[PDB]
Amino acid sequence: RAGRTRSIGLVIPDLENTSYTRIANYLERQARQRGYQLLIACSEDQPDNEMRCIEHLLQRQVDAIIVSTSLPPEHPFYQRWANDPFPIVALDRALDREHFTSVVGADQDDAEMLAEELRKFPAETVLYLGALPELSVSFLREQGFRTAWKDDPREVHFLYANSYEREAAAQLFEKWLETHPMPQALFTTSFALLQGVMDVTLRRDGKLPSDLAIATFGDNELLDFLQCPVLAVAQRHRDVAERVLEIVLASLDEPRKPKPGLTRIKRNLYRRGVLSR
Amino acid sequence: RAGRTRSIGLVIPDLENTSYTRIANYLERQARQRGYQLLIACSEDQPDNEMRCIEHLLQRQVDAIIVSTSLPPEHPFYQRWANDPFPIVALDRALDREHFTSVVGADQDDAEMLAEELRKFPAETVLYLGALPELSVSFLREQGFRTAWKDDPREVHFLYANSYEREAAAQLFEKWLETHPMPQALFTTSFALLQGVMDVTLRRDGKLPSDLAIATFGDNELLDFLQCPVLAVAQRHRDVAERVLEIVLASLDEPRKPKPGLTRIKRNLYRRGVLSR
Ligand SMILES: [Mg+2]
Ligand SMILES: [Mg+2]
Repeated sequence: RAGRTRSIGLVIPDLENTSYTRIANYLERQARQRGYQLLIACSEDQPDNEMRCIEHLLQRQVDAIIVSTSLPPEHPFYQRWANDPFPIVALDRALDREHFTSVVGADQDDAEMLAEELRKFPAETVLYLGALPELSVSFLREQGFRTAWKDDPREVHFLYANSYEREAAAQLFEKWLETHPMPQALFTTSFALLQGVMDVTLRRDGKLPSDLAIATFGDNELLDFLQCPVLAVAQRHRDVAERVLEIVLASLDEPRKPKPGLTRIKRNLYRRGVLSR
Repeated sequence: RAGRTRSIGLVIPDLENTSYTRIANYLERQARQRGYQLLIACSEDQPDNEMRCIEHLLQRQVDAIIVSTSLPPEHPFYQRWANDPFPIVALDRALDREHFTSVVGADQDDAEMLAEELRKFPAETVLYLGALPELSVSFLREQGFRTAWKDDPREVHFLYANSYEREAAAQLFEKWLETHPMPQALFTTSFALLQGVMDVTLRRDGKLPSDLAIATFGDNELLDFLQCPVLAVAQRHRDVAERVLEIVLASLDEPRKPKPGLTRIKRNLYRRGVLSR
């Protein structure tokens, strides 16, 4: 009755993806310290499931909802709250810049940062293995890569898989090797795509060779088991969770609400492989 | 007022550990399908934090609490609900067998299963790298290993780290190699302990050699990047989540409550390395 539950909804695809769980982990920790209960609802990245998760959280009267939406930004479902005190804050994937605050990545800047450091290696063959070129995220990462290499004299091969997947990249990378030599510099826009070339580089060269510079999005601590140079960008998961919660709490308790639009948070570049020494 | 919130508390250390998040992921999915909201509270494995997480969930009137407790089983905190309709179901780590149902592992059976399959390799040097021998879990896994090797003629070296850690095993394994040769069969009770020997086997042999049979608890999909035989046991995370929720819902809605005590769920043995082919 015009009160609050001191609870926050969080709609994400699942509690499996390495990146979403890390942010949820810090989000839960920082919210409980502030006296808020997180109400996690997993959509499995399906639109119909997400919209039901939103309505169930509303039924439980959460004070706000943090959502990583599977819909287009101005899909009309979220426009229901376009001019509404109820705070809906987008995470990772953006809502309408006009009416919602979204904490998102800086994929173009991240890729230029990651590509530039890969350009430091003077390798002759360079491969850019990506996926789903028609997606805005794929384009931004490609635009960032090309910006770092606009004046580099080397030809860069661009190879796009049809899904951000392990086995998909594996068979794409093998047919590509029937026609070209193995690259001396590799650039993957997803760490799953890098797994795919491994199952080829294992099934072909037996080992994984050195004298090969890898740059990738995502990150594993098992990237340190690589004797070749490996560069990698990963989200500042706890900075992102902090910023999201700042926006939620500011929308709830403070007179001048946060302004709508995108707030981007850069990734950190980590030096794996022989680089770590 | 004698009703229900249709919500379940889940107190775990964090949403970071690979194993707890997987179970929470399936627990959330199966509970939302049944109309229950999960209220996750992370204790960071600290007793004072866990007891506060329990009281905050009680303040929010959850119908039941699933807890992976950091306390001893008959620590008197949970005895407050020893003869109480309110359901408290233990996960991973057990509560008092007399008053609570606990869904726990089968570490002794799992280790005998994992050790037996390692005994199939006829290697000469066998190393058992564990941690914290005074813990009941450590003892059970050692007892299971020794049961599979009671009549095997090979000497098994037993090497205990002082913490289930990556760098801790690394320096322990190096000093141990100043005195012994590198094993041809390896047995780790934690996948973090196996990382530790890697940072030695990388810093010493440069590569990671083959002709070496590894058996480990835990599991990674990046265990498939190993050209040596690697056996590994991991929890059936979704079976465990199913059983836990069955017990919670049976305690809440059905006349004859579930009986207290331990229900153990075996791990699955997965064949990684060259075995996967
Ligand atoms: Mg940086
Ligand atoms: Mg099995």
